[PDB]
Amino acid sequence: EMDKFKTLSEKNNITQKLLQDFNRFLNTTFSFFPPFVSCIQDISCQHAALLSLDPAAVSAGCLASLQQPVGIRLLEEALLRLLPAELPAKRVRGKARLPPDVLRWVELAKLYRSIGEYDVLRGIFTSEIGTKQITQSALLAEARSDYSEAAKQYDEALNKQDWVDGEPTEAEKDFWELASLDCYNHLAEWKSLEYCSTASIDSENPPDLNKIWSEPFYQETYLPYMIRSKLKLLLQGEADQSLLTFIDKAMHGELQKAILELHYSQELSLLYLLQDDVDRAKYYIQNGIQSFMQNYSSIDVLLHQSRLTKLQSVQALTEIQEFISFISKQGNLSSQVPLKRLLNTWTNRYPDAKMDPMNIWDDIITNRCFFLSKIEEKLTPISSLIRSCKFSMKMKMIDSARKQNNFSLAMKLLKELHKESKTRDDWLVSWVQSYCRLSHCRSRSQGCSEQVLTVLKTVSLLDENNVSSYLSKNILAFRDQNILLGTTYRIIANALSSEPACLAEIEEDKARRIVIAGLYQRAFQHLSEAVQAAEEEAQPPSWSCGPAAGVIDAYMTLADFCDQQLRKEEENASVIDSAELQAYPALVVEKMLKALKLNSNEARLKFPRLLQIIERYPEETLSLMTKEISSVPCWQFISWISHMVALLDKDQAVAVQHSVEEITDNYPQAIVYPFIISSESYSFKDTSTGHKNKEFVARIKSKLDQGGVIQDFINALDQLSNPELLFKDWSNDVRAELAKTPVNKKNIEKMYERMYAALGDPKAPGLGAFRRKFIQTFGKEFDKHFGKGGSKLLRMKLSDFNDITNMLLLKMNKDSKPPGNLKECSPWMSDFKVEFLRNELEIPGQYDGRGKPLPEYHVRIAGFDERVTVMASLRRPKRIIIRGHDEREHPFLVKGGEDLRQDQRVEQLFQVMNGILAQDSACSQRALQLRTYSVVPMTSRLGLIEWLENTVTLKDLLLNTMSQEEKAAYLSDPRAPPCEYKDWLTKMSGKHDVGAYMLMYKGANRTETVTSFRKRESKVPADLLKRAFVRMSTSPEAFLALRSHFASSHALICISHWILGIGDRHLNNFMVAMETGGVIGIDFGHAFGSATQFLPVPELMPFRLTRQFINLMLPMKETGLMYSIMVHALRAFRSDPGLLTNTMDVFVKEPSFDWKNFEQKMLKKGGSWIQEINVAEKNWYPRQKICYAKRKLAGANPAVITCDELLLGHEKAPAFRDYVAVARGSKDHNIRAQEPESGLSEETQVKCLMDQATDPNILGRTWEGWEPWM
Repeated sequence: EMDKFKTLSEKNNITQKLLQDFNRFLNTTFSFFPPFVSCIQDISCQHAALLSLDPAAVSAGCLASLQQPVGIRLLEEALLRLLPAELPAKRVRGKARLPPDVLRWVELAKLYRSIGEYDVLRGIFTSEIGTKQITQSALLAEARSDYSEAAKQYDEALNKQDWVDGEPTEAEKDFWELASLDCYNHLAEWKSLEYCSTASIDSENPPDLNKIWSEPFYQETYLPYMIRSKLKLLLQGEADQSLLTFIDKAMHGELQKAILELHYSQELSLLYLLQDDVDRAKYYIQNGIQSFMQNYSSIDVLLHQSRLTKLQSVQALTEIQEFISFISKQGNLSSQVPLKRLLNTWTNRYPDAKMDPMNIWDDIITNRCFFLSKIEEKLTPISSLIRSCKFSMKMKMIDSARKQNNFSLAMKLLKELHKESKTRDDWLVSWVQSYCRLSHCRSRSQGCSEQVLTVLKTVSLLDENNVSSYLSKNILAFRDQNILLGTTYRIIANALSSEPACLAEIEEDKARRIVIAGLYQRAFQHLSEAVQAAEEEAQPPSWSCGPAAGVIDAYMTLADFCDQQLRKEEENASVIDSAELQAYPALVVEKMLKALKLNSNEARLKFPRLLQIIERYPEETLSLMTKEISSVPCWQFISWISHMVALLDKDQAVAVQHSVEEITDNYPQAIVYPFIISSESYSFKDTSTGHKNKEFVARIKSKLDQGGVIQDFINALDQLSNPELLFKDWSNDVRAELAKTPVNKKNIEKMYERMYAALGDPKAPGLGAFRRKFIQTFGKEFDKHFGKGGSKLLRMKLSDFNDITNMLLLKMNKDSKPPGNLKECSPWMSDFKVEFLRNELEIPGQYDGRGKPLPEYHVRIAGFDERVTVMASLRRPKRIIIRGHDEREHPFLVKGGEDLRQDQRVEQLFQVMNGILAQDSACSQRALQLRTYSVVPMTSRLGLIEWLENTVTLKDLLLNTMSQEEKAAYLSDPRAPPCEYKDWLTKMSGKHDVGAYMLMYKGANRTETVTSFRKRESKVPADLLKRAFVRMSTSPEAFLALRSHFASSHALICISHWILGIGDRHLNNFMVAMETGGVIGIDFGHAFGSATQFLPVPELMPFRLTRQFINLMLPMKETGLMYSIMVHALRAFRSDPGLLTNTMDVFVKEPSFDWKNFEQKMLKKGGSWIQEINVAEKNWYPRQKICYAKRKLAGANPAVITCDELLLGHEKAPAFRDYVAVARGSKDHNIRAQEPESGLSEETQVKCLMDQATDPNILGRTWEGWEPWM
């Protein structure tokens, strides 16, 4: 309306009121969520401080819900004109940055706390120097000290050393800096809560040092502290400050307004646990009760914050209503029945154990103490009971830090144990925990020579000397093995081996008995035989303790120990290391009887590879392991099927003795599918490796083929989609064989088999049936052209047809264009039968199951609907309907010109990795998913491929908003600038669309250009990312609620693409699923250093972001905000080496596919991949230097280093020797050079690998089809 009003400036005046009035309106309405919606009205309004006059809790307090950032919303875009450059503008507002700070304080969580922990502490250029530091604590998840030591001096000096940087320190740095410091143990209790709580405020008449405001600038923020502080205090007993002082000043702040007061304290209900109120307990839990009535009623967009918050909440709560209510009726019976029972105690501690978040994981043992207390004091109205309940309370906490892997509060609790139990096993548990606590130090690199002896100081001297023998002498002798894992492992370096500091002397001393000179060679002996010594100390108790208690432990353990030391001997040559190294694996493999009751996929992936390279044990490997999936459920093999399917085919000389055994065992144990793959697999090479081998295995082939008859029925049943790749790919394989030597016979020979089987005889009736309706129509008359010159070619097998195929291809494609008519194919495809109910042969659901135990196909793929469409592609893959047997519905996609046993492996890792997402709680705390897929590889060039919906390229919405905003249909893509950067390309390198990324000089100018161009190109499409992101995004808070998991993608993504290189992604190839509402990568066309090492396609980038990306991702500094996320990827990664070790290990160890046949693949699509493939992999290891380069590549990265090795061996200077040096570039980028550490790089590795990509220098190089330029 103010639009029609020429009056505008005065409208501004109107706003002034509007705003202000609404800011009061904040300042006045409270405990009112419908105004939570109002704040959102307010951000929907159009102005800047339109909000800002709303500070954070001013939006609303401890609960605004996630309207929380929404003010922040306009903040960055428009309110912020200053910070939008991603760096502090001293003229920017503490009322701009800060309000985010304070607000996300109630987003306090891993990511948020990581977010703000430095976040606009970039927005303060003062904060940086100490702030970036102390971030690590919360990154280490330090609620205790390592910060308090790290940052405490910042405000604590009153910035003595700090202020001298420059006049800015200001207040929010100090505000946040302080409230920072205290809030840590404010969650973590202990005395720093009392100490720092004191550091906040006088505890000298708080009540109105509290009521001191109706607008806390802070003060409500300290509000919890001392009433928080009580808790460590409430541990022992009663009679302190907050007891009466707060009990009353809530009888006065009570007289202020009751609700939100309550909402801030059931600290109110908390203290009660001391004084045994039968009454204010009653009503004031009722207040906790109506309270979370508010909570869940106040919430939407269901989230850990929306929830886990409320979860810890209701947990502790009704834990109390327990506690109370049986203080209420504990008298009613008898007197006291729990005197005879108390196991209400069991009923209390068992029911809620310790989930991922550790706030709760304290809150519990708090409550517990408060109860076991009341127990023993109500024992009067016996103690072996409640004491036993103390052991109870403690142990779960103990081991459940052993999950949390967190140092400080642990030993807080370990000392707490030495106090608490003081038993014979008080220690032994203190021990076991301390032991793991090392491995929590072993987690990081810091503590190099240190923690190792530190607790290893305490090793066998006092441990089992405290036992009875004593089941779980298992778990301790184990703990040893843990140790020598550490003491061993600190040499991936010779870190210890080069460090004889003070102790390491003593280490070598004990070493022979359980300097660096003996540690040098003979530590590994000491480590080894005190480990395995502990293994025979532990072996019977592995069987004794509990199902999957210690067997998995000791056994997977020493297994790992070995295979690691194997990897050593893969690198280094020690004959005796091979002697016991190859003596031992005999033991650990067999455990799958005991073992193989969990995934332990280490075991399963190792075991084949063992013989695969080497077998010293003729039947042993065959005896017991042959008993494996023979014995253990049919399903138990499935995860490594791909292995066997080539392994049994091309690899195995031991097939008949072993693999043939189990597989032929597991068909009658209901394995059915292996046909398809084998169908595919045994398709290429029938195994000529050995006589007997091919004989009995080929026998297997024949045995299992029957009933795979109907598979084959799916085979021919899919000549789908369009032959046009049958033809063209025939031109490519055939015409490709024209570059060979003599012996052209087999070459085009099988190509003929499957040509005049597939195509050249379309009307051939046998073909005709399996010929499709597309072929029935247009796959004939031009196939008459093709059968003639193709009959000559059928007669010749000489290279001339390279030109004739030039004709042929042009012919064979150009007359194939109009078809793909979609339910022409489908009714032809409407065979699929279902008579004698498909003749009584049970069928997968199309590749049923991911490798979790017992047959995961109880379903039959059954019918199909003719509904299908292709994504326009080089594939044009048909997306077809799988209609269900058991009343399931399963449509999917197809890949017919290509067949992927490689991306098989690809997910075959993914499943592992997110397997580790499981291994870490905090991953769950980040809700770390996996995009997956599936494939039904029946034969050589093709297999069915899974499909999933609501899923379309980001590029889509990007564009529709692009064009239909930018003019109408144009996008912006016909801008001059794109073709103009192409012009600079042509000026500094060749003229053509293939190369001209060759020459590539002027690295400073490289930066110059790619900046200049890049930015004027790329800003508006960011508005589209956020924008169509909006037309997706229903509610304002839903927006970034979305980019939670969206970013979660781009992170986990970029991780994967370091795990191996990116291809099969333009920018589009990641595609939103609307329910998660975020793109996924399903697309994998490339890996490792080969692809990038292609002179056509050099790519240094460890991943691909773009300008618009980071823009969307925020006016942040998502640098951090996804950075440390990446870290968690790594802190994950550093958990167990052997995982991916085996993964990529046997992974690249196996294939003849992934190189020459993947040469064939890159062929099968990649254009400049044309000659690259063959003349590339020749005389070169995708294997063993890739073996090591990848194995190290795990460990640390001085800047994409082993790639630089690869492309280094590659050619030539102008692209490479130029940029790999120019990867190191100006003091602009010089960080990228100097920052790296060959010795150790991790959170680093992140740091660089992130904006390695940011480098316009790196950017304008890579390629256009990836459009960082756009």
